[PDB]
Amino acid sequence: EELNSMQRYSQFAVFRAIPGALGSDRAEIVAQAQSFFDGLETAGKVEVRGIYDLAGCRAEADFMIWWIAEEFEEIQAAFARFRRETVLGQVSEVAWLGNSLHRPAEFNRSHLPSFIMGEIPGDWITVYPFVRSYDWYIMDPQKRRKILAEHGQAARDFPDVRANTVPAFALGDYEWMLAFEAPRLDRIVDLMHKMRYTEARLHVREETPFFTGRRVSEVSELVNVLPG
Amino acid sequence: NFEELNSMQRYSQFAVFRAIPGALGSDRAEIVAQAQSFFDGLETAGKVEVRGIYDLAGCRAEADFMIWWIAEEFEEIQAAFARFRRETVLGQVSEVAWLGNSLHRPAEFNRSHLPSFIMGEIPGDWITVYPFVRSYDWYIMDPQKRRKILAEHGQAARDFPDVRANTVPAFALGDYEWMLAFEAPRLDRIVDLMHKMRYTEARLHVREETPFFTGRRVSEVSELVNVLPG
Amino acid sequence: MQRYSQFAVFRAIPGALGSDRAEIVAQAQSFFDGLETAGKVEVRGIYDLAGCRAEADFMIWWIAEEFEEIQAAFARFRRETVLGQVSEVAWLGNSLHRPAEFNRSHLPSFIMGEIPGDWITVYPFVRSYDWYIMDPQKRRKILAEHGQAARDFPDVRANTVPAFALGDYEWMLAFEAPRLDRIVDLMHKMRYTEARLHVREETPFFTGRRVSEVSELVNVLPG
Amino acid sequence: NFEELNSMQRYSQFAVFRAIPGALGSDRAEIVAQAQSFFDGLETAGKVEVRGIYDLAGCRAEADFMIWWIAEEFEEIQAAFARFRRETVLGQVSEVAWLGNSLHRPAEFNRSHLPSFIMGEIPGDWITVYPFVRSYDWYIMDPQKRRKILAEHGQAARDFPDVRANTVPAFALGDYEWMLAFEAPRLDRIVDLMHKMRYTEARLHVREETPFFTGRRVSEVSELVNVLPG
Amino acid sequence: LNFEELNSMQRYSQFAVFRAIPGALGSDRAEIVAQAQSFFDGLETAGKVEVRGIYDLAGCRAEADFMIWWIAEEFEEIQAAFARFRRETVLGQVSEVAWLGNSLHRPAEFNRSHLPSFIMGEIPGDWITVYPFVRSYDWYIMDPQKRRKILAEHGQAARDFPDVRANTVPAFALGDYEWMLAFEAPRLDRIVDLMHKMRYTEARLHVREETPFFTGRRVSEVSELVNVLPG
Repeated sequence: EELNSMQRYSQFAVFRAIPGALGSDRAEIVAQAQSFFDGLETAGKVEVRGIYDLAGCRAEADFMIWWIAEEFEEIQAAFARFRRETVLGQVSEVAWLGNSLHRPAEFNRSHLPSFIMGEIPGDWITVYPFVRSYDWYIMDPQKRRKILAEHGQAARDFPDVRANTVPAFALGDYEWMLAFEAPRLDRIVDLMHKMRYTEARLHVREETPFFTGRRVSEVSELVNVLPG
Repeated sequence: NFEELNSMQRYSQFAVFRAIPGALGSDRAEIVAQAQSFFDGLETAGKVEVRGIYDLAGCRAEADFMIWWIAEEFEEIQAAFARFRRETVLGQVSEVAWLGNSLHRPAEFNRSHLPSFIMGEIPGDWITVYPFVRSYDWYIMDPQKRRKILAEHGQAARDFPDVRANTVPAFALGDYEWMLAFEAPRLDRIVDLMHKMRYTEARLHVREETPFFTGRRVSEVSELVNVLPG
Repeated sequence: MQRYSQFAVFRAIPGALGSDRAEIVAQAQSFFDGLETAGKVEVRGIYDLAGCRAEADFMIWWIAEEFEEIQAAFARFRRETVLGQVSEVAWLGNSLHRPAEFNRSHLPSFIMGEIPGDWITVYPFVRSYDWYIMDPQKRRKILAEHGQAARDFPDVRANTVPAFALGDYEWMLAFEAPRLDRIVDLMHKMRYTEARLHVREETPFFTGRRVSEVSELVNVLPG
Repeated sequence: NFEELNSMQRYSQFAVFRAIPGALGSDRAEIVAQAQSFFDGLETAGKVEVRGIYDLAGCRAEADFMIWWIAEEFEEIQAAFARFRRETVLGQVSEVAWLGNSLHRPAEFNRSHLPSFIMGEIPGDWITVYPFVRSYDWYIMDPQKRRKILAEHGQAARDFPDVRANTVPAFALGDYEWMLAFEAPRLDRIVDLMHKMRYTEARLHVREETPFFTGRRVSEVSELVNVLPG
Repeated sequence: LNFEELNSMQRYSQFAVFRAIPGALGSDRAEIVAQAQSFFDGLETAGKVEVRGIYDLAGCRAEADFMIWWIAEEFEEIQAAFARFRRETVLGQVSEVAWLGNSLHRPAEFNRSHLPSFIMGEIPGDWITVYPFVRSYDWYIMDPQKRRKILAEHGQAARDFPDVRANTVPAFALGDYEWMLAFEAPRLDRIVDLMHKMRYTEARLHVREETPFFTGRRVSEVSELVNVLPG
């Protein structure tokens, strides 16, 4: 309805820790970061959907910020302020940025990202980019439509895993930004496994890197775990 | 004045830089003054024209800003590029992430298709830049068939006259066949154009189209330098 | 039985460890002894990867019922032990044990609680795009003939575990054996299978020798 | 028919270096003088022939200059390359980016096709260098069909006699099958030649052709050293 | 079947490629040389790791400078020697590991007279090129009669190069590759010409990966190599 119509950019900002930069005394670093995110939230323009602990997912990445705003300029500004004006940003390196812009789906305008639906973020997440085969969009539309319907049917064993599938064209190297949120990580793993049993898998060119981690309740929890 | 614009010799370079963490610091006043005077010197020398400086913040890891400049001779871009790196602290505290070089040529079939910069159009507020490589079979394809595919490609862009194209040969100036830049008043227009252009036969004749660089044109070297991470 | 398994591969930073390693070893052994105490994360092995590949030197194989327990242990190792502070993370191979598609007898060696092999080869795996939608009894048949191809190698123990969404891959594989040459020969014979026609990725490989305690590993490192 | 030039043994190396920012500094006159003495020492020993030194500034990220030198025995190039890195300050403040090695051989079909440097032609003011790898099926193709494709490929270059070709085997001297270098008075003629050569059937039998290195042949070391970042 | 003992022998083979660290060696290298020579003397004396060659790779490729080719009955013996070189000699401490190619000798699938130069005890070549190799996915499951034919044509294609000595050694599970390849010859131009001629074989339709290449010159003594490196 109005949710298909609305303008929202989404960014997954993945950061890596620099060994030795952070130190051991961190209470004031914690206090300053929560203040930063507190200030963002009151300002009403950038919505932080989650801060995630990616420890142990992959080499060269440690945490991720998922934030959302009507204007990309607002994400640019928050991204820069975080890096420039928080100790946490000063001591971390940008590892990967996953940018996207919400649009109505092609065939099923009732398919909406969970964050657009305003659903509570899930405790666990996996994020990755996606690139379709070269022939996918110029394919006969009703064949693409059937494949996507079969794709959809294969997912409804996972109503507890909420999908965010968002266009990413010209916001980086990719066609789509994908994010799956669930109460338990094993359901995200099983969903990806089951979704291999679909004809849509014949129309895939890229889907890495993956970022998977745990949504923290409090930035305290992330800071205290990073390498010093 | 189409035939004269088509025969013009103009090289175009997108110079993408990344800021070295820790190199800029808190005292950037002289860096900006020194960088502004470099770009002022470029204007008065009157041979390398800067179409824009762009803030790429938030686009990708490992790129922060980009210079788009144009010259009749590539050796003049070489001199300007080398001078920026060697004789300004901004160039000294930055590293080169990627260079996209190109030389304007007439289009193969439609000689009214010319780059926005060649037409002297005002540059757009937002830009996306990326290289391009066609399929191996694209150029030996029957020319009537390639002509028809390119005409359908163009028609697919009918709803986006506010997105101005710069499609420019890049052979032998790097690893690529074409340099592409799309300029628009708002970023969402570029995203929506790219998505719509997937719905074309031309898409079956592509090999490479990354890395992408997307950002915002700044009015002043001042505005860019003060965004950068220290 | 639910288990997450992680292969955490580290690279030694030459210059970072010195040859005052005695304190570093004792501190690292204390970390590991404490993990054993807590009873959540089981270390199957520490492995000397010296000479396998550039940019890797050692690997930890540990296992837990919940992934956040591994995140905590991995993070504590890098945060609270000098060995972790002076080492770089090279690569992480994560996986979650799931019952096999057709033959429910095929269980990973670590799930059976078998003794770990002296030698190990670990690598990630990605099947062809068409593998899972292939006709099912066709895939069953290929997988059975593939299993039959390892009959001469009962001393090599398999660990084939799903890795979907825990990184960039579909499966994590780990083969354990008393002699490295048995792993080499098993891999070679496994090439003679129809399954090889349905592969997209299988690197990087990490091959190495299981050590007795941390000291035996730390004393090898370039440091 | 060109027996002697086809028979001779010459190794050819393109050595591409990157400037290490911060290493070279502001004091360059003696670095220049020492580098010219190294190069004059090479001329006088008569084993290694320096065909050109090239300013690559602005071509690609992470490359800055290139030495093209030639010698009858590869160990002579190895020694000069090592001596440059070891015993000149310029070599000590530069980083090796890429090396393209080749060995001259007669052409498969047209024994009149010989590299520009083998024919003793004067080197061109502008150059593009890149490696090449053919399709897996190329060499086993029926020879008369490969010969026809290569004849048509040569015909496609006929309007560019000013762009001189160097197509040289590279098998086992690195990761590639051929080392290609095109030299010309004008960079724009190299771009146009590369564009035109896409219009051949040989393009259907290609696996790799990057990285590209493109730049301007200098007259003297001074012109290069003075543009590098300090 | 005149080679059954050599076919059954167990020998691992590693190509260890190093990169010099600019500014680390300095210009007085006499002590580093003597220390390195001592390290290699110790290996010869201990009798477990055979050094077949040390090679000057200057000018072959960016990011590599020299290579050690050594061989042992047990991989742990190479592991120890590799670690000790890095840990206990300044030359190993001032160099970076660029690349490692590991392999384990096995009888050939069809022609059991085809054995590596190093297994046959042949004098190592003055010039070498080393690279890893990965066949097409369909290579091993293909009908054996077909693979036999292709491999027989492949060996025949090398007929004019008896002076180029092959080492085609399984590398499965010792790294990212299927084979480790090394060709040794008295003249580098002979390796270039062999490699070019070997493109004219059906086997090339069954290739997936064959880089990086390391090509260089065998040095008589450690002194010769160290003196070449950047200070």
